Formats: sequence, structure tokens, C-alpha cells
Amino acid sequence: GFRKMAFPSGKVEGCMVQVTCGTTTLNGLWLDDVVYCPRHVICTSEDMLNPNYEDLLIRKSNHNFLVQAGNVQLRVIGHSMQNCVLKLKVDTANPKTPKYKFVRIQPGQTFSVLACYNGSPSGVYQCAMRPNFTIKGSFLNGSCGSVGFNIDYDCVSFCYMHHMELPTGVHAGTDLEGNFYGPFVDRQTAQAAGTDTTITVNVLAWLYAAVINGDRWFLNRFTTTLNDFNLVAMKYNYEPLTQDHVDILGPLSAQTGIAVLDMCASLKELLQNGMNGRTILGSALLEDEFTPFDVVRQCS
Amino acid sequence: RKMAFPSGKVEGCMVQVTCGTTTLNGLWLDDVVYCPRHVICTSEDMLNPNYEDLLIRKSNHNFLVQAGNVQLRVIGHSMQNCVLKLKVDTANPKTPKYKFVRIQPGQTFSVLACYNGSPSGVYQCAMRPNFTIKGSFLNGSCGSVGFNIDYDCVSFCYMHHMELPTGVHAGTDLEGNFYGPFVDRQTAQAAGTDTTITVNVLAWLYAAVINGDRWFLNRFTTTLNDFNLVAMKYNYEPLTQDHVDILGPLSAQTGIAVLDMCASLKELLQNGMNGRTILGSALLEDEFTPFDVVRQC
Ligand SMILES: *[C@H](O)[C@H](C[C@@H]1CCNC1=O)NC(=O)[C@H](CC(C)C)NC(=O)OC[C@]12C[C@H]3C[C@H](C[C@H](C3)C1)C2
Ligand SMILES: *[C@H](O)[C@H](C[C@@H]1CCNC1=O)NC(=O)[C@H](CC(C)C)NC(=O)OC[C@]12C[C@H]3C[C@H](C[C@H](C3)C1)C2
Repeated sequence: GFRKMAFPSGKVEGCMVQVTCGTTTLNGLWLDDVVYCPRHVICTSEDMLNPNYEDLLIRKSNHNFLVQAGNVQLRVIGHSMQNCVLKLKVDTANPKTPKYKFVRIQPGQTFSVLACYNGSPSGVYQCAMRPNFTIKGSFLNGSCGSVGFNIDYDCVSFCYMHHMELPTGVHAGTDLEGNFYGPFVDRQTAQAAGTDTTITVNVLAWLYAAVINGDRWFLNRFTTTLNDFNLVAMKYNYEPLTQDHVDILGPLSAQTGIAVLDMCASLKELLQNGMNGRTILGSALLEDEFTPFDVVRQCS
Repeated sequence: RKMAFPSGKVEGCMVQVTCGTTTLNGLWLDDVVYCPRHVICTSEDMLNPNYEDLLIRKSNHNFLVQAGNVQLRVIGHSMQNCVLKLKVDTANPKTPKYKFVRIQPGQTFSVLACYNGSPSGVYQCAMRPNFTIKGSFLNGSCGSVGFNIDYDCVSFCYMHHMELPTGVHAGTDLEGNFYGPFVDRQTAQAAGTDTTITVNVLAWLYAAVINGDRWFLNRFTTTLNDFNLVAMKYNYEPLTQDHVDILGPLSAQTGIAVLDMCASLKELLQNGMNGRTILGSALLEDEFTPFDVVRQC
């Protein structure tokens, strides 16, 4: 009945290593003969306010990096920096390398996080990228380099690497090319995320899920244009819909026979009038962290 | 965050088991595959089975076990309560250190939901006081297992067998004994009245505080017995002194005494949340144990 369901993590567990500079240890991702990790592994507690990463890296050699899979050292044979990620070339190809891709996700998309410490997995959980490019994770000291991913058939799509916490308790990070999601930088400074908003496309997915399960009191007789809906949505701190959102609701629209813009008109009415005491899927609150793909998985 | 254990050690044990047109999942440990015995039923048999009768009519060769694209040869079979044990001629090199445990109501575990021998998703479950689990399971999910991991050791505690009309789920331990008053027959079965896992609600209120949510705290206090009277009135489980002790570390971390947090929960039960939320929830959450909360700090 709609659990937060993560992808099986084994294919990613088989790629996790630890990377140490000095006493600073974080996690890395070992794929083929390259290890990827956050570049702030090279910082000391004095570099961290505004590190000159290019200068810090010049002062490093291959022999300054301790890369371990469990207790077994992996020899580093080259090093480079790509945006905010370090790439360490190693002399061994990971025999557990899955089929994989590096992908950049959009806000509202969900993914699984394998939270790791010292290269060892602790737990797996499902996260949504918020519209302000933060995630509500569970991350302690030593969790950096933990990754987020989706799995399609045989293929692991890596989409997130963890780098930092914001003063509000939420989390920020990069894709596997080292480019931050959102307007954040890897400096130990207080950084503010944009005001967050509700993930409209996911709320619509949730409403389709309710219909699929026979809970449909909120369907009305009307429709809306996408532009009219977007202008109303923003007044309720809901994200505007994109053309890609309309398209990814296609399968659920087809399964239910309810056109996307008709469901938008139903959601608009819910926003303007409230639930009037009623519930949807046994909840007085609308859920915004299940995507249309996440619904289709658990329903059908 | 509801957090499951990493599922890799279990993924390496999942296989597909087929008898006739009935297919489900099995757990391959060393040279034995464990699976629900109703794999031997036709969909018709499932409506009311005599399992010993059905099993005597089966040979080793009626069981098709597949590990990916690779068929494993069954060389023996036996039934233990509601689980079938299929001896195969190949040992699983991916077998982790493991044990079989029977969990108590209120304890939590991770489920690796599987279809056709292939893992699909992982999530965290509590054994309800009425011995159901609020799972997410579809056709073909039987033989999926629940587990906890301690160090390198996988403790298997649940194997999935059925759904109830209310949409909750029922199954067995790895010795084949059901949790609760349920039977592996395709008939509508109701559970006993469920209750809320009080020690877990308290653990989660402490998690709300640790993450800076304190609107529900108060200065009232209570004795253990007076709290338990109110708890029971609201269909909450009694809190034992062992529960109070288990909460100690969380009490120390936050500096809120257990019975003080009991007084906050009493006020929530009597007054409600007044449209407010705790850790984003409009309802009190009871599927995090104290240990779950600590581990995640
Ligand atoms: C890498 O393991 C950690 C992950 C952090 C630790 C706790 N939760 C996390 O998500 N990353 C960092 O420690 C990171 C390092 C820099 C990018 C070089 N720094 C960081 O996350 O800063 C957090 C704070 C939050 C507020 C108080 C204080 C000063 C700033 C505001 C930044 C730390
Ligand atoms: C094994 O894969 C399935 C898992 C079930 C299917 C759907 N969701 C599940 O969790 N197990 C069975 O199909 C099981 C077989 C018996 C143990 C022999 N039968 C079952 O779960 O029946 C569920 C229903 C629920 C209501 C409608 C209908 C009649 C009864 C009430 C029992 C099926």
C-alpha cells in the first residue's frame, strides 16, 4: 500500500571503497579501473572554509591516496579532478562492475541512496530531489561519497554523490561528473537553499494511484489549460508542470482514462477548497515523493 | 528516514522455483533451497490443500530451480511446517554467514521483494502486534524474505506467503511456522485487533526531538502504570520496564526522561496533533525501534 521502496543495493555495494588522505576518510565508487569520490578528501580542517582545490591537488601525488576495498589496498596510478569529483585511476578493474551509466536527474525525481561509512554500507533508502536541489537524507560524518542511483533492467544509473549538509538539516551533492545540483559549492560555509515547493507531477502521480485503487471522490467534471494550472499552482507553492511532466504521466493517464489536464483540474480544486475533512489513500496530506514510475512499480 | 539494510547479501541467495505453472521465489543457502510449500499447489489446490497428500505425489524432477539462466538439479526434498526444503547438487558460493530467527511483535526487519527469482525492491517492515506486516507484495512475491544484518551475519526472520482482505500480509519464519493465526490456504482470513507499538512511537518522538522538532513536548509527567492505563485505552501496547531501559540512550542524548516523553505522548493521544506534523507525518509512526533510531542517530 505504498511503501518507500528502494532498489536492491547489491550492485552498488559491490562498487563501494574507502578513500583516505591522512586521517580524512570518505567513500568512493569503484567502476572498471577508476575510483570516483568527493574532492574535499584532499582538504585539511583549515582548507575547508575556502579551499583552493587546484593548489591542494598540485600538492598531492598518487602515493598520498589510500584506496581500500575492505582492508585490501588498491594501488593508485593516476589522479585528476573533474568539477567537484576526484578520479583516481587504479591498477585493478573492479570484477563486480555492473552495467552502468552516469545520469543527471531532474528535481522531483527519486533515487535510492546507499549510505556508507568507511567504505561499508549501512543502509539504503529512497530520496526525492527537491525542487530547490536538496535531499532530505540521513547522513552523518563520514558519509560523503555515498551515492544515489536507479536500476533499469541490468543497468545502474548513478545520479548523486553526497558532499555536504546545509544549516537547515538538508543535504546537497553532485552528479558523477562532479557538477552540483543547485547553487551550492563544496566549501564549509553556510549556504541557503531556495524556498522549497511541492512536486506537482508527483502529487498527480499519487492521485492517479488513488484512482487505480478505487479512491476517486476528487475527480471533477472540468479541465484546465497547462498554463492556467501553472499560474494557480505557484500561488500554492506548487512547482509548475513541464512538458516532460505531462509526458511522464502518460502511462498513468492511459491506465485510468483520465487525461492529465483533467487530473490537473481536480488537483486545482483540491488546492482552492481543501480536503473538506476527507482523505485520499488514507491520508489528509498529499504525497509528493512518489514519481509516476514509482507508482507503476508498486501498483502493477 | 525509513532505512533498510543493504540487500546484497540476500540478493545472492534468491532463485526461482517452479512446479507446474506455479512459480515463486526460493532462498538458496549452501546446498538447500527454502521456499513456500504452496509452490506444489495448482491454483485450484490453493483453495484448500492437503499438503502431505500433494507432496507425496511429487518427485524431485517436478521442481524446476533456476539461478538466473542456470538450472539447479534437485536431489532431495522435504517439508518443514509451511516451508519446502529442496536439496540441490550445487552449493551457493554467495551464501553469507546467516542464522534463522523468530522475531517478536514490534521488531523491524528489511524485506527484499522478489519476482521470478529476481530482486525488485527493499523496504523496512515491522512485525505488527497482531502478527501481520504492512507489506508491498504482488502476485509472484512469495518466498521473498525479511532479514536483519548484524556485522556480517544475516538473520532471516520472515518468508512471505499471503495477503489478507485488508491488504496486509502474512508469512512464516524460516522454520515454516506462521506468525499469527494464519494458514496457507487461499481463503479470506482476518487478523486480530492491531495495536500501536508504543516503545517505537516513543523512539520516533525522540528522533523528532534530535532533529529539532519539539512542539509536542510538555512539563507534565506520569508514572509508568498511569501511562500504561492511557496507552491501553487508545489501543497502544503496554510499555515495560525493559522498554524504558532500551530507551535510555535516547533519553540521555536528548536529556528528556522516558516518563517525561511518555507524558508528551499521553497528551498527543488525548488531544491529537491539531493538524500539525512530526517529522513530516500527520500520524504517529510506530515502525522504528529504539535500535533503528540509534543506528541512524
Ligand atoms: C562528508 O562526509 C561530510 C557530510 C556532512 C557531515 C554531516 N552531514 C553531512 O551531510 N561533508 C562535510 O562535512 C562538508 C565538507 C565541505 C564541503 C568541505 N561540510 C559541510 O557539510 O558543512 C556542514 C555545515 C552546516 C552549518 C554548520 C557548519 C558550518 C556550515 C553551516 C556548513 C557545518
Ligand atoms: C505468493 O506469491 C502469493 C502472494 C500474494 C498474491 C497477492 N499478494 C500476495 O501477497 N500468495 C498467494 O497467492 C496465496 C496462496 C495461498 C497461501 C495458498 N493466496 C493469497 O494470498 O490469497 C490472497 C487472497 C486475498 C483476498 C482475495 C483472494 C481470496 C482471499 C481474500 C485470499 C486472494
